[PDB]
Amino acid sequence: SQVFGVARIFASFNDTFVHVTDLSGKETIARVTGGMKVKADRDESSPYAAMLAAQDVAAKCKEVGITAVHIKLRATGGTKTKTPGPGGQSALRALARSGLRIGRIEDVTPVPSXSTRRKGGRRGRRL
RNA sequence: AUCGUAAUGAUUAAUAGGGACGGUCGGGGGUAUCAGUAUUCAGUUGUCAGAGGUGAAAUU
Ligand SMILES: CC[C@H]1CN2CCc3cc(OC)c(OC)cc3[C@@H]2C[C@@H]1C[C@H]1NCCc2cc(O)c(OC)cc21
Ligand SMILES: [Mg+2]
Ligand SMILES: [Mg+2]
Repeated sequence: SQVFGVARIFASFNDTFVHVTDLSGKETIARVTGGMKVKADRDESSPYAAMLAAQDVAAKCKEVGITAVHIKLRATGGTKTKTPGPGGQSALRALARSGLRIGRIEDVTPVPSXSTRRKGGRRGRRL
């Protein structure tokens, strides 16, 4: 029936990666970031840039033959934030609204089982 | 020295303490040992123009 890729959406708070691979992830099909859609750094992670990135990703997927994708959303994780960035929701809605078919959705944010020391110092970053 | 007298001679066990013992109970300690993902670094792979960071930037 359908041909599945894997839409690996990495939504940090400074950028948004929309990366579609095969099932294994060893073959990259399309990787469009929110920074390729705007010329200002402050909105590289904007929902608008993520939507444009997703539309370009869907267009590239269609001409290669990918008709459906599984979703692996992730935040920065590690010692940094575990909540996904603002662009991951827009890239997901744009992908679903672009004619690509959606399979399983999962959050794959890296979470330590403890961890290393987090930047900022003992008193945190004072603002 | 022996013998005879005598009701012959030792206070409780403290909701003080100490000790023993019996099933436990603890992220109490020491010495080994076994996980976990994460971080970074490295090796292979895949694409292609940005990535990072910020209030905005810039160093990179
Ligand atoms: C860390 C040293 C200063 C440097 N200056 C330059 C001018 C400027 C202009 C802004 O607006 C154009 C702006 O955005 C807020 C931030 C700044 C920064 C703020 C900072 C003061 C800090 N101490 C208290 C106030 C405050 C508030 C914040 O939100 C905030 O976040 C980074 C930080 C702070
Ligand atoms: Mg303050
Ligand atoms: Mg007693």
